[PDB]
Amino acid sequence: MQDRVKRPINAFIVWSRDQRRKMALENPRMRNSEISKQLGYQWKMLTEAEKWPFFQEAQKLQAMHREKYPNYKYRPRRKAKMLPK
DNA sequence: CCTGCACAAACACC
DNA sequence: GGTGTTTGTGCAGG
Repeated sequence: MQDRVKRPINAFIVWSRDQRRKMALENPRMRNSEISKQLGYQWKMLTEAEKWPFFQEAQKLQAMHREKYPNYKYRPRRKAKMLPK
């Protein structure tokens, strides 16, 4: 059995996992797809100083993830792309 | 140096 | 279970 490692989540999911639950408790009738749209709208309204703390914590998650797999590399699946010249 | 694609998680509805 | 939705981060190509 092989255990695959998942990439660290950025400052938006960290913020959205906590903010998503609150929006579901206060808006139990709102669907996640509509909440996602409202969260993106509210997140773009946050100031750099307000987002800084969320940037610092996500970076800690990235370092803690790095401490678990310091030699990890992000390797995305690119689409068969061959451009003629 | 600049631009574009891939990939992460959570919940309601059928 | 699969679908539909969001932003941030990293790597590849020209």
